[PDB]
Amino acid sequence: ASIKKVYRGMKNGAETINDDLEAINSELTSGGNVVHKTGDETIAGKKTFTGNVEVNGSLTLPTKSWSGELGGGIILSLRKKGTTVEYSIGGEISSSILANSNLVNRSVPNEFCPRNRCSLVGHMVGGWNAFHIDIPSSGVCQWFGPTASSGTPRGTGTYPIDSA
Amino acid sequence: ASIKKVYRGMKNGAETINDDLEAINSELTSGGNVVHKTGDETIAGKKTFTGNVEVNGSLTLPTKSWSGELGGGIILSLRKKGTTVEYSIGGEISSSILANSNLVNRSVPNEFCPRNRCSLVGHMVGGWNAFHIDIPSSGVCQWFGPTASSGTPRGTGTYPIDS
Amino acid sequence: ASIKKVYRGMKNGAETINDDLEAINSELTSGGNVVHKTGDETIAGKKTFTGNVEVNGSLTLPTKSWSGELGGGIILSLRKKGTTVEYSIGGEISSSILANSNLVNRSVPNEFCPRNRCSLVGHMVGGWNAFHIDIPSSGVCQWFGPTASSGTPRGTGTYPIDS
Amino acid sequence: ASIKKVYRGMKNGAETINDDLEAINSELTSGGNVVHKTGDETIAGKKTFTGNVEVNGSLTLPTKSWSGELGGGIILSLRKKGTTVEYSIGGEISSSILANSNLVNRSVPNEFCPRNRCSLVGHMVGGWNAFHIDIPSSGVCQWFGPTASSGTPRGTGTYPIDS
Amino acid sequence: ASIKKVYRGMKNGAETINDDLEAINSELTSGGNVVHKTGDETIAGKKTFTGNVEVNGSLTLPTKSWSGELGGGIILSLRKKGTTVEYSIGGEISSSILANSNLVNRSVPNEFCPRNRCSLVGHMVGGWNAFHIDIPSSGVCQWFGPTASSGTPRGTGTYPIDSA
Amino acid sequence: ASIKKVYRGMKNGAETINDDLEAINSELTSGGNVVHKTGDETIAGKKTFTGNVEVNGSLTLPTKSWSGELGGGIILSLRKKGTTVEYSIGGEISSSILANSNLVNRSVPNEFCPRNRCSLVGHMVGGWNAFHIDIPSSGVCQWFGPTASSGTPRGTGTYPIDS
Repeated sequence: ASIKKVYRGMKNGAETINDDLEAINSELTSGGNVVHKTGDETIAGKKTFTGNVEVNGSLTLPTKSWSGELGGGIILSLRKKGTTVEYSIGGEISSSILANSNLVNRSVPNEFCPRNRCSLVGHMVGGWNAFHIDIPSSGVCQWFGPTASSGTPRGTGTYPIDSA
Repeated sequence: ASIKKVYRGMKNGAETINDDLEAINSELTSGGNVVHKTGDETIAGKKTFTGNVEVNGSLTLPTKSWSGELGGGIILSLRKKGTTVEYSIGGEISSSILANSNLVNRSVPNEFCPRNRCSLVGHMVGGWNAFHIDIPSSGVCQWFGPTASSGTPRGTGTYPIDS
Repeated sequence: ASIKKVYRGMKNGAETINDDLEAINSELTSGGNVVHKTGDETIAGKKTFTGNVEVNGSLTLPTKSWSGELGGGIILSLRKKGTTVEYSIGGEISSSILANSNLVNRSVPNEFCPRNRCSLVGHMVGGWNAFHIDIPSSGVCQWFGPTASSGTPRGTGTYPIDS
Repeated sequence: ASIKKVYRGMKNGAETINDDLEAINSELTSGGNVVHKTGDETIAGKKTFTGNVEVNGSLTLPTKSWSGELGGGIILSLRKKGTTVEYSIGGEISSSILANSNLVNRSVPNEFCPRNRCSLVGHMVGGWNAFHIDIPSSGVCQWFGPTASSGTPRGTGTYPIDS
Repeated sequence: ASIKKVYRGMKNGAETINDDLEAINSELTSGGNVVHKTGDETIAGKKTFTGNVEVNGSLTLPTKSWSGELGGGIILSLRKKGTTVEYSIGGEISSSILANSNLVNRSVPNEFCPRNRCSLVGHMVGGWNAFHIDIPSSGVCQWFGPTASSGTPRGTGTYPIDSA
Repeated sequence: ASIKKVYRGMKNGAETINDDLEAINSELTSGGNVVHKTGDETIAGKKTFTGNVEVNGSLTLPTKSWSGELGGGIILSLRKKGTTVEYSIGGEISSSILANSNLVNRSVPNEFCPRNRCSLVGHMVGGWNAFHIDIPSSGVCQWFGPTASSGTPRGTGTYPIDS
């Protein structure tokens, strides 16, 4: 709060003191550079909460979305939320994909690439068939399942982006 | 803080200022309408943190639980935590469920229903058998695996609700 | 703020009031026991936010990492983040693991152990083979797949710790 | 210890002499700036031991851990302890790794980097095949096996951090 | 040091003051509970050195030795020193050792066991052949060479004893 | 500390008492024969630590370096640190090295020699070929690969100095 100096032999002393006290008390209820119990405010700086935090409303985190056909007709839908990326496998296998082969049609952007190699467990529509796609630090996904030419790939979950 | 007005020719002014300064200083340490570094306090309003937030304790978010048999002895345990719902597949298959057929025993409530169709990858006890159940915006879960009459379904993970 | 008492007939009164006001005003901008809109600060106590919280930076939660060979050559990488534990299946199956048998090489620590039984769905490299590992409150993992002696286990996701 | 001056014509001399003797004697058993034969203590400075140092409990040095996929599915796990790095090679070759090629997915961080080129000898599961991976001071690891597109590389050992 | 009280009107004051100064001064050179720059001394407690510790003499850590025939004629010799185990592979393969098989004559004792699987690379005399032997935390060693029924396995190195 | 005698009828007593207290108090902070929690100090004698010794700075042991051409173009580089020797194999095979033959250009000096035969496993650049070189206590190294007349031998690790 902007306050005036109080000194000996001051003209309008009581007036100055009152205005200084009112300016300080105004910041105790609303505005200024102080966080309040009421009202919509913006907070800057590294805040460390040693105690337990409870949220009754909604917690908003930075969000970024991406979708593309990795290779052979497999479309992966990604959605970043803080330090966790939510994956969604979809589409239909059009061309024959070899076992332990790289998907070169579309590469995963660097902002979605994890530090450690993550495995995305999926299921093939029709039978008891299972598959997993590995995401390296580079971005070139690999089909770790057997040689397949046709089928429906499905699978939704989460994978970490940070490790060490 | 509740403060008294200071004016020229005020009776007992020294006490008035002292009481006003003490009332303000009391709110600087505890209570009032300001958030303190010490003590348990309740905060209201939209708080936008532009900086980095670090929590050493426990984070609490709105929680709601649901459990019920989807169809043919397949019980799904759901728990919502803000924008992410945790799923758990349990039970044992009693009746015959057709391939690419809808489970009509009990539907998933709207508060647990995602915007887009989510696939829940699971594993059958005994063999290398795998299955996935799709959750549409309607609520009626669909078995996307092949025709089965017996087996133990298992699978635990997380699925998004917004997108 | 450290403030001095104001009384009637006070020697050097003007200075005392000014110093008290300046000390209070200093705490309104930086330091003290109050939380500010700017600067790196540490907050203690149970804080309840009734409104909507928005984070633009990074949210940090208590983190603990663990890695070890559960049994038969299967190495599980666990990383705790608040109330959710992130799992990662890796390694190579060296010795024969029986169907519905307990993994006795290394047990999951109690701090990573969930309240309920969680199924971690995985995939075997080379075929359409799937498997799930159950983790109880004790820590002794169970291989619920068929009797396997060789193969590459893979799988990454998240599982709840509380119920 | 904090002592008081003793001098001729001093007031309450015997008390001051006694208080000083007690203050000094206290530090011969615990605290102050002296290292003792009991107690948990932090010691600063360059301590040069010209004799025999015998550790019966534990000797704990600075430790740091790191793991990453170097390239081609090869995973290197590291633990720095003092002036030595403990390594473990794992994973499985996923794609063609050309003879004498740099592994270009992830480099070894500078804090784990050696002063000179370190040749880490390894073995491929299921045959008599050996290879090596060089860690240069830059941390850009290099494969010195022949061209390989599959297999399971292994090897545990150490390399030094200074020269 | 053991000292006597000094007080006003004390009998034999100068002597007591001197005796105390001497008792205290004695412990600045040897004995008592103080660590000195000379002498053989035993030190209890957690001693954290934040600076540079330079050892010119010897550094002696907890040591233990063990040797045993793991199986198939393969002999492993170990020496634990602190948090590290020094190993040496010897003997001669006497019988058929199947690829990826457990060596089931003798296991490594728990006190020599690592926290994680340790891959000990070795070489067979007289050719270009390499192998490895895994020591898991259980101590049941495993042969990762191919099937072998003869030859001389060798290899010296170290493995660690703990992990976070 | 160097102190002076105190006695009945002494000349300049208060001064001597004070000088003594100051001389003694001085050594509780620095110098004399006491080890302190600060400062660069040299410590003689057998120091046996029964508790946990934690080094946050550096731990420096006796070090010595050596390199030489063992024979046939094979160069061995060594660094002794305490009871451990760090090695690095280099050079290029220049001439025919017979299977199981002694490398007779230069031996490892006695101060770098082990108590027992040490088998140093290595790899040849560009193929899957491995070898080993034995360092006996005499320091006359022995090649345990087959007969070789060319190639690039590599391998970094350690061996111990006593048994």
